[PDB]
Amino acid sequence: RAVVEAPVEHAPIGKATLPSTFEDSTRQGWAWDATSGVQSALTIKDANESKAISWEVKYPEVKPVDGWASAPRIMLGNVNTTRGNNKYLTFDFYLKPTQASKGSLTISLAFAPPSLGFWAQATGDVNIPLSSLSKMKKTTDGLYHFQVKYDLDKINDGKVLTANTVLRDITIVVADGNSDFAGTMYLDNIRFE
Ligand SMILES: OC[C@H]1O[C@@H](O[C@H]2[C@H](O)[C@@H](O)[C@H](O)O[C@@H]2CO)[C@H](O)[C@@H](O)[C@@H]1O
Ligand SMILES: [Ca+2]
Repeated sequence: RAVVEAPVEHAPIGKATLPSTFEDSTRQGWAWDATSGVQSALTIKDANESKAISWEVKYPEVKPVDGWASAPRIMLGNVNTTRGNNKYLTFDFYLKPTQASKGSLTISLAFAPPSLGFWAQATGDVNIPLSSLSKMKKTTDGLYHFQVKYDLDKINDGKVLTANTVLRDITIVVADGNSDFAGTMYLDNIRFE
């Protein structure tokens, strides 16, 4: 299936680049998956004094049965990278809510390794409760700054990412955990470490 809307003015696509820093004012190869429930503009905005890819999302009040249906699902296609000697994949993730009071966001990471059926999903989904935010200190530009980490030795389905396993795509999903989130999201510094 494909989720479609009228042409949207994304920032230039650029070329797949890791670490993804967005400092060339392009998306450095990131784009929505054709199945992403969010297809609005991906632009390069400043977040916490660095350029970051960004989009807007307000999840539906009526929650879909399928937990990824309404989710931003962003992908770095055809990067053909490998983890090397890195234990983690990590990135800066920022929120600028106009509404956030209940439920949570559940952030998942996956890859598409041609040797592993084109899908390998990190086990360690990260949940951000929206009631936690009001007590969290914001950045000077009014964002909530998370550095999210995924242990690449914890993968579903007994699949193993070796140092040399080719990862053709990287996918990040920000799913709605029964939340009332509305606002802006940003990613920066997407890298293995
Ligand atoms: O439908 C949500 C569900 O998706 C699962 O991943 C799928 C993905 O949606 C599809 O694009 C891809 O081709 O295959 C994978 C694996 O079947 C995901 O594993 C679930 O955690 C998620 O709830
Ligand atoms: Ca940056």
